Amino acid sequence: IDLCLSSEGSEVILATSSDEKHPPENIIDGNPETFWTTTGMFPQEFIICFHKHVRIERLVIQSYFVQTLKIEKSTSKEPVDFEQWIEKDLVHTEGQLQNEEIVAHGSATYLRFIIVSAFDHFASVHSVSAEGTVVS
Ligand SMILES: [Ca+2]
Ligand SMILES: [Sm+3]
Repeated sequence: IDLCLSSEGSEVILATSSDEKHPPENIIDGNPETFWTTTGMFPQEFIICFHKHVRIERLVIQSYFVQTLKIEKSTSKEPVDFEQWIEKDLVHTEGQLQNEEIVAHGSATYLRFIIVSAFDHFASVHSVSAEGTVVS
């Protein structure tokens, strides 16, 4: 949500899975029940392109079965030269989605989300939100 919303101009690109029933765009549509899901082996990933420069102060991720999540960021014109930012190990809760809040600051033009491992044969991402401001 927020900065990551497609309604704000952002877009999900270069996803490693493209299931017609669960497209990448589902990660940034502001709907908790639609999601992108993995279809192959790991690591799996996707990149969020802001199509502008932003300064992030908080990230919120809603997912399922994600075991280890790595978040990288770039400030380049193209999705290149990413640098490791956050590497989090999420917990699995029976019958519940994962809701993780990450308070960290960083400038970026793109964010790369890597599902390093999952608690099952697949993992899903319901939403990715970033709180912050756009820089001109
Ligand atoms: Ca969604
Ligand atoms: Sm670890």
